[PDB]
Amino acid sequence: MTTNYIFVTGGVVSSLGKGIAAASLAAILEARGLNVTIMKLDPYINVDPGTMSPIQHGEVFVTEDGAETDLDLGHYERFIRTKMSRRNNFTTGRIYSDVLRKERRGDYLGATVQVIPHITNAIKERVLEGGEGHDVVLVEIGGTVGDIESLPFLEAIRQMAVEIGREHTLFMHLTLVPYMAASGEVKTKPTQHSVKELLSIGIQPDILICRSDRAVPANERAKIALFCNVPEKAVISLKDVDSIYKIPGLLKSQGLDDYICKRFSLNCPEANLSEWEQVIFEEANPVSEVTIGMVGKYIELPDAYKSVIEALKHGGLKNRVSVNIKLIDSQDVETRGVEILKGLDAILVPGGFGYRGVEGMITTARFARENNIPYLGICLGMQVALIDYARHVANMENANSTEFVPDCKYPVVALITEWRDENGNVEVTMRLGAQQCQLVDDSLVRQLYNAPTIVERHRHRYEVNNMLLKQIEDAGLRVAGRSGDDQLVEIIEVPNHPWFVACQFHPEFTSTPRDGHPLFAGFVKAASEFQKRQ
Amino acid sequence: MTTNYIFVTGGVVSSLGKGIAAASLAAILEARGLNVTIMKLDPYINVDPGTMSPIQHGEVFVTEDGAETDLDLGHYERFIRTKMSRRNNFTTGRIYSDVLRKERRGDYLGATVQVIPHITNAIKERVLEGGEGHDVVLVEIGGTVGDIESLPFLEAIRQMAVEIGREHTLFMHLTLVPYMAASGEVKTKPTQHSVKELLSIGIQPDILICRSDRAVPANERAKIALFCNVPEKAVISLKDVDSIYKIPGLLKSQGLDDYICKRFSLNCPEANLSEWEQVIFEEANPVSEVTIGMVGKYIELPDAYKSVIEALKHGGLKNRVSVNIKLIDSQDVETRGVEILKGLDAILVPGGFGYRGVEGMITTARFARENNIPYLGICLGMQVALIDYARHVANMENANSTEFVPDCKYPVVALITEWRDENGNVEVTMRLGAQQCQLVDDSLVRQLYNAPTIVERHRHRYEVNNMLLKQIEDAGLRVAGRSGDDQLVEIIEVPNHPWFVACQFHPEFTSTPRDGHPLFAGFVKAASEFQKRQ
Amino acid sequence: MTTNYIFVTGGVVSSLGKGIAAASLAAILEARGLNVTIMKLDPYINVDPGTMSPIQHGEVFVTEDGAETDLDLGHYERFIRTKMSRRNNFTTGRIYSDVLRKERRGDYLGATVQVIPHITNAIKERVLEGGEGHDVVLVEIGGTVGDIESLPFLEAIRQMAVEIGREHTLFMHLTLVPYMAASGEVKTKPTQHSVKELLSIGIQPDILICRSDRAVPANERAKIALFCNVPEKAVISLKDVDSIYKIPGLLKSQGLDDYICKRFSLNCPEANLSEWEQVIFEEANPVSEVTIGMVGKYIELPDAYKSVIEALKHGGLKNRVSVNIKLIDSQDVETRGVEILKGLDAILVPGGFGYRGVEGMITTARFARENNIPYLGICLGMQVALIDYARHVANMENANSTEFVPDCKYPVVALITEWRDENGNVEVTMRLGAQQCQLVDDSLVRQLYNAPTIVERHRHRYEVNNMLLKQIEDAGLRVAGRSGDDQLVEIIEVPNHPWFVACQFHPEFTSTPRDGHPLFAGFVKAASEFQKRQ
Ligand SMILES: Nc1ccn([C@@H]2O[C@H](COP(=O)(O)OP(=O)(O)OP(=O)(O)O)[C@@H](O)[C@H]2O)c(=O)n1
Ligand SMILES: Nc1ccn([C@@H]2O[C@H](COP(=O)(O)OP(=O)(O)OP(=O)(O)O)[C@@H](O)[C@H]2O)c(=O)n1
Ligand SMILES: Nc1ccn([C@@H]2O[C@H](COP(=O)(O)OP(=O)(O)OP(=O)(O)O)[C@@H](O)[C@H]2O)c(=O)n1
Repeated sequence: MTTNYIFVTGGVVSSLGKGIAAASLAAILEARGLNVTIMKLDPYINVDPGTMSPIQHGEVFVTEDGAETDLDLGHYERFIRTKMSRRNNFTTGRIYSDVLRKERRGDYLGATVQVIPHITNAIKERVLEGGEGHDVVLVEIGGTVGDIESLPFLEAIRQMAVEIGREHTLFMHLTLVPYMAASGEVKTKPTQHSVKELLSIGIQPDILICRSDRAVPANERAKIALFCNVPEKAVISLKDVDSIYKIPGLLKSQGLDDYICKRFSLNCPEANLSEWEQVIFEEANPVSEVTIGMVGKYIELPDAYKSVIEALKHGGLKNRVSVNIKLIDSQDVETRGVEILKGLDAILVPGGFGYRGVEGMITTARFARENNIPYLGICLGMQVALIDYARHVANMENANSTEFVPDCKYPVVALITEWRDENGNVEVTMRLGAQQCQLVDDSLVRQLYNAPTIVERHRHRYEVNNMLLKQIEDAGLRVAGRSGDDQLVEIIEVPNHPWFVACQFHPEFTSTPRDGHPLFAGFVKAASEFQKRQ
Repeated sequence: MTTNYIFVTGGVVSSLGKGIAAASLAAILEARGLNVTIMKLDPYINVDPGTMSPIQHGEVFVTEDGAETDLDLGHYERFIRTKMSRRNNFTTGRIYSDVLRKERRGDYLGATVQVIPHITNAIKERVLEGGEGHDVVLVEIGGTVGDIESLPFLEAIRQMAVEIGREHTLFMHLTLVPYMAASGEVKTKPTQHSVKELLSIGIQPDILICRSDRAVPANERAKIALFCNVPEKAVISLKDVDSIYKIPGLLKSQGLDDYICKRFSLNCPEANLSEWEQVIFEEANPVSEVTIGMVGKYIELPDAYKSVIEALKHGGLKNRVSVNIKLIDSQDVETRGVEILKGLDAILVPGGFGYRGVEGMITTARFARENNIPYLGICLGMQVALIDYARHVANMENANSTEFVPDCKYPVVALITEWRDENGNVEVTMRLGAQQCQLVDDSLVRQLYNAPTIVERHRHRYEVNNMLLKQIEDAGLRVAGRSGDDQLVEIIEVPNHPWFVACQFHPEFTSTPRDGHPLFAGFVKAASEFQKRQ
Repeated sequence: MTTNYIFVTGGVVSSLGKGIAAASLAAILEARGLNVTIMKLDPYINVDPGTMSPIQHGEVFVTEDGAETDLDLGHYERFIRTKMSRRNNFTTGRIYSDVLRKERRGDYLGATVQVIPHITNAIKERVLEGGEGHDVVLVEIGGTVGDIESLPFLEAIRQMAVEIGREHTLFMHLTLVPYMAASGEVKTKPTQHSVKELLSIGIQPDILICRSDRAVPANERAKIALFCNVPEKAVISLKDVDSIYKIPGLLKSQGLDDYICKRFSLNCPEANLSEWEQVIFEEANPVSEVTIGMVGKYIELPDAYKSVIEALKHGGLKNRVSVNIKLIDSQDVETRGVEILKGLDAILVPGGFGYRGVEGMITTARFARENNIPYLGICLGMQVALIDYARHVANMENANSTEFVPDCKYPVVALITEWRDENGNVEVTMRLGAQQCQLVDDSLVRQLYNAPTIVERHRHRYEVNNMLLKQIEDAGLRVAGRSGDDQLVEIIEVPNHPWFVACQFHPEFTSTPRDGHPLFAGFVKAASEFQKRQ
């Protein structure tokens, strides 16, 4: 039980799919009974993605331990069963923060603190932390080799390879092998120049993963094998694919996992990818099609809703339904009205912060509730569902969240400390990561989850106001799930409706292609049943 | 006045179209009344392409002065009217041969001969020799920047830029800006890394020519401008095109020629590209279509017949005929028979050396003659036409070339020194470049060329045997052209045929898209007339 | 068994003593009973040093086979007993000449000839030719790593290391570790940057030879070991020394030969360096001192007479005489007179071509003969001795060489084809390498060499004119040695003189510190005897 490390780097361009490649390889190794994990080294200065805007860098992924991480850890958890934590993602900012803190504590004993060895040492320590207790650790190095931003990471993993040795370390380098119409051939020259940059900083690649818009032929792979001084079997073709679920099979068919198990002297049975083959089959053979509207305030970058989009796809797989995801700007509902929500088989309102576009989401929730269109609200999607029902059924004029209208008469959503009734009377911070939720008997979610308790992940400040809840309950709304000593509302259901569910937690973070998710499976099923009625 | 130099380099990949880009820019500058020339610096060790196989290198192009050169000089002569010579193309091989000859002789006076300064000095001397006496000299550096083979060339042109100054030198660097489906954007990172390699060898690019399979948008051009420290108008998009004739217009529309004229302080009128607009109009508006079979022994690389393929296209422009060029392996005629010559409106047998596939070409010549299918034979194409007629009409059994069957009874083709009749009685080396040919009255070619004398370019050793010619003439074959004191046969015609012409010279080398060529215009017209008769 | 290769490279500066280091290591390995050889790869374009001036390049060394080579092959033959040939030295010029000859001929079968693989293949072929049939082959790469001139050599030896493997190849890299008064320490940063340049071209050094003006301490060697990823015992201190004969001992004391034998799995006994210890003892314990004047025309670079200077030192070892070598410009004898030849215990006139300074050498030869000062003339030194005697004893007015005065009345020195007497009557090119010489009975050289025949090496065109010889013999000059069928004069002696010898051959090329040389031993002894008589 010596821990093995696969260092995953990228050359020529950034957008090679280093994360998907790492996750896909990890999936093959896990299917051989190996204990595998993945970690992402990000050369950005942000202490963590917590601050990074959804519009700029896509969704903030939440691990069970409540870490705010890169969306790549979503890819990792959708490919392997090993649970991600704070240890599986860190930035240059984190490393510099670590070292600056160690200096304050006096750990360096008045020594001059240097990129080598002190920054490189801090990097190695965090890689070992995240890696130890596993058979194989895949370490994705963000950036493009030759850029200055990743030089400390590359020096750190170079040192690790010398210490640990070539028996228990491999360098897997992704490269672009682009097609030129002029020559009717894919070109290895960019790979030649990228590998030279790698050699210049003291790294010899063991494995070349050749990215192209088509198969990289044996002739070109043999050319790369010779100039890199690696076996031809260590040069892998990874063409553009219509589904990332195919990549594990494509890598296995070229025997990449065999090469890795040989290099690390790992005796394990053949990879059983039957579950991945099933996912590919399901995706390729939908029985019917549905159009589901995702009404949010960050649609300008789809990666803002990465896990929600994948969760809707996984809902399709389990129902053998093709899901047409129509990304709708909630602000367009405010200006152009409810006419742009026509021709939808179901409506999803995802998570978000700030008031911009929220009134459009409240209108969207009302439209879905009144017209019996299947509805799933996530976090902000539950708030607007509660606000809708408060205003338009419970007759709480201008009911809102204190996040949006602090001095509103009916703050149906607010921080626990702000909880007040309509008369301003009172009783007597961000919730992050996994928490147990108690499901109410005879609720739809109790039926779908088939358990009295569930574990789902939070990323929110503002709660359902329990002081104004009973008046909304009396108006017909049903509490389907609660959590903690304060009995905070986790799930609500509108019962006089074919399928209307809204939750505080982020169910998209526990959805996988192989296992699906009870809420998303139920939601897409309801969408198909609605579509058949129309 | 002062001679200006544009050094044309390429990064990321070899196959950027550096020659086409240089030729297209030269076309714009010529259309502004400037005296422009182009030269090609090839990093190969071959003293010249004379030895290099067509299937390895593409066609050997022949200049008027009889130099054997890169096919790029064909691009140059098809875009500008400045005539190419030996001075417009040289290899590393030529430079080392020059320096070794100077050294072993004693020109260096017992000095140590070094890459710097002696190899770089030899390079600069040949660039000056080709350039001086022109307003603008475009110098294409073969290879990809970063490779070791072009480092001496790049050091040479770096020194020239220092000596001459930034007032009369520009660095124009072609780069690949490839599209990634993953990012949905073209990627500048390869340009970033390529420019870094240029800077490391002391070259700052003035102009970036951005190659891609689509337009490089203003936002990406703005990024390249900033990281290269060049004006935005010095960053040019050159997307993949269906027609190279459009490239002059594409570059002019982005003001590339304006920027160059400003940098070199050239006061000249706006480029009138009406001649190129006309070529584009002709090409886009064909009246009819033909299929012309090109039957040869080098079809595995189409660039083996680069100038012939372009000459057929030019023949189409002048007739408003779309030419579908079907490359047919002459060895397939030997094995599968004349079956594979079905559905052709005309047949062209191009040049070649060695006996492999020649019997297939003789069979092809016979097929075209007997079935009244328009035929054009070039060099070897004339040999197989003469052999066909000698064997199958003049009843000269197994008539051949001494190149193929040295001891044959009827050497109808042979070296002048080998000339013998069928009884072995006799009379009492490579022809290269332009030579006057005298056309015979009442010949098809005398009408087509509409002149008593023409100038065409040779690349051949083996002549028509004048000792056996009179017997072939008596059998009905006509001599249509002669040259020199030995009265060597240059053109033959089969009169009892709609269009049957074969020439010793290479007419494809004097064909241009603007001027066309009388022989190819006549050939494609005959192909159109045959197609209509069917 | 399997041939082992040690690739010897240099970084930071050129003048590291790569040749001396290679030769000194080879000496240790030979003293362990191994069959060892050395070869020099020069990045100069000169086909060979035959053209290169002595004042530019240093002496042209001549091997037994008559190859004109780098003076480093003199270092090699003075450290190991393995005889050098044409195979032990080649230039970039030779490689390009080889490849151009192969190309223009037709060995590459119409292929494109490229730096990689064709130039690198030609390099590897010549390394194999020189190396195969030896236990250990030391391959010295001329130039400084990072320079463009040696990139093909470094790529060639990189490929060899991959092909042969790390079991039978080592990279030994010389580096400068310079002392800074400011820091009071030697600096490893230049070694760091040099090794980075090696890594960028795909070479990992196995051994670091650290050059400095003092010992590189264990702490600095430990730093170099870590950043190069080599054992501490693979990092060697080679400080500046007063005697190159000490370097074998210095390297052995640090176990360099032990590390090499271990890496190559050579089981051989410990190096016995007693022969080198004896040379060091002799050198350190002289009994008397002499001043020997070397009067020539290339003294502006002492390396012009490298082997002659070493041969005089070896003459000192055998006699326990400390030799003070005073380099005197022969042109200063022409201007200032024989004043500048005062206080000399002996006079040596070495080889040379052209008339500049020759009259000064004739005056020098006369001075030594008339004043009974021991004289040794080598090649030109023999010519000026013959001319001196012809003019001033045999009364042949203005006697000269045809090289200097072609139409002179008494051409006592001339080409065999030019041989004429004073009346213009006649009888009815460069001699290179080892030739047998027959020594005459009762001659000084017959006693010194203690054999009737000797083998010495030539580099000359102009011979003693046998037509005018008998008259010079009658005047008292003695012929002491002859060669060949033409009975060419090899050695002359002035008998009425304590020690006056002059030879056509270059005896300095067969002198070694261990074996000495009979002629130089006799010369230095005569110098000592003259000094005592004063
Ligand atoms: N470090 C290197 C490696 C290769 N070459 C040169 O690269 C040329 C071949 O380049 P190219 O024609 O672009 O082909 P490939 O290297 O095969 O590249 P690609 O796969 O992109 O076609 C050869 O002449 C060789 O001398 C070089 O100069 N320096
Ligand atoms: N010499 C350089 C230049 C840039 N960067 C880094 O490159 C990153 C951006 O790279 P990428 O995301 O690939 O985008 P672009 O550079 O815009 O490249 P492309 O046009 O290919 O997307 C930045 O974080 C910057 O710190 C670097 O490390 N070293
Ligand atoms: N980028 C360069 C620059 C120079 N050279 C080579 O460097 C050699 C000269 O190096 P060297 O003898 O060390 O002399 P200098 O360069 O003058 O260095 P120094 O001042 O240290 O003596 C020349 O043959 C030249 O071809 C090279 O290969 N690449």
